Amino acid sequence: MAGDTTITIVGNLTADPELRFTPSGAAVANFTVASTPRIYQTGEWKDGEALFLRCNIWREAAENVAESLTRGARVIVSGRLKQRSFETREGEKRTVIEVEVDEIGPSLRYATAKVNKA
Amino acid sequence: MAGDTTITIVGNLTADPELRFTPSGAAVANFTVASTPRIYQTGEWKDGEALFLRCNIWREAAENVAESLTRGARVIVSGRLKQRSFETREGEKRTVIEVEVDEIGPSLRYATAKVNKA
Amino acid sequence: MAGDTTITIVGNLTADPELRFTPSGAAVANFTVASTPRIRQTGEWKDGEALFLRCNIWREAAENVAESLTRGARVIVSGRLKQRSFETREGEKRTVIEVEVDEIGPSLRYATAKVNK
Amino acid sequence: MAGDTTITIVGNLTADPELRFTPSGAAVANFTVASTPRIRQTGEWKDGEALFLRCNIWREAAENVAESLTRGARVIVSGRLKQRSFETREGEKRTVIEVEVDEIGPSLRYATAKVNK
Repeated sequence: MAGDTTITIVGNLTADPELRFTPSGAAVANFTVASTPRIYQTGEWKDGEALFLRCNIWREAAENVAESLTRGARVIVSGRLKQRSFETREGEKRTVIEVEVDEIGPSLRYATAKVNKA
Repeated sequence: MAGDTTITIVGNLTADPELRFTPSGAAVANFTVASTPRIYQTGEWKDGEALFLRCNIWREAAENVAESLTRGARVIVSGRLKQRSFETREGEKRTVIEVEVDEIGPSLRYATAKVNKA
Repeated sequence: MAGDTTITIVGNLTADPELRFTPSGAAVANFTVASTPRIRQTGEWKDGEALFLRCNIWREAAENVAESLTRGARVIVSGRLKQRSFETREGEKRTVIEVEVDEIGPSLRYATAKVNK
Repeated sequence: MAGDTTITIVGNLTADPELRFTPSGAAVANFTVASTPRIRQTGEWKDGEALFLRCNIWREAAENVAESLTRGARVIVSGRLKQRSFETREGEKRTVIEVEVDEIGPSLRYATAKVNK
């Protein structure tokens, strides 16, 4: 089976993708996708509950992300959910759900892109 | 558009679905779905990083859940992700991602069910 | 990073599942799910165009399915999409898109069910 | 709770997008995405059966798409599935499953792109 739990999110980047490198020399980009849904007999529609999702994406992919996308860029993200743990100074278990990004791209819904393949 | 961020999860219930009722008299069931993925040239496959996901489901749906599913039942869940906030005694912002369940069912992958419609 | 195109579908079975057996022993169920969305000032939300999808499930699940489910039953399905290239009486090719079902269950949205392992 | 059956698809465009215009003013792009999975002791993982899906996108996105993308380009797509009932030269009906695209972008898995709003 390999029931990796998959998700697709659409939204905007809270800020420029943070790019870092591990002990092992490997690349990583961190960024948070903020999704805003919408809901309808209210006259017009309305906005909705904003959802911030932290995103991790590794290696060559990550450099591409870093040098293509800015604060506020609207993107579309396919990936897997991961549960990270860590502790407070006082030893409290904290957990966050994060996204392991498999594919990501800018969204031509409201814009145009120039594709540089390889 | 109405970009509500959707997800499908498969896994087991950590324990019997907790059923409660609001001020307003409304029903709610709480339960946590634990997903276990798998990953392959290791000889055989292997298990993987377990993912606990807390789940909320409201109203008539909720009673149905409550009186159909037990600790450990393997289920399949379609729904939307929500970001809840709350604070520690000391005023720390804590956030959890939870699931608003739209459809759920037992999984005939390993079992049989008796359907009682209405 | 593999890439079978996954899908989740919710709807009603059109008919009692069709459970066959290969000479080579193994079990096979087939069926079809009608996803009827309830997605213009007239009320709140009224049916609109159903979608029908041939599903293929195999092995022990298939038995379990056939045994449990029933024309009309409401189900949730997680599968992958597959093209299978058909061949008509007249000829041509006539390719069609179908669903390798990974998991399936009856929806407790409008129903109870008792379970059996 | 609506219920258009949503899908996400990743693959390569088979051809330069086809951008038309309705007499009634409006824009329409059409194209087709080849989802090629890379999902038996021989290595690690080798191509295997592609899946091809006719996509329909509309309005301003369509312009934006046509303008930005290119035969061969790798894309991510979020859409809903629709049956549209066809009609062949010989007759019959010949129904086919397609994709109302909601969002689409080029994948930065193997590429850079500069963006323009």
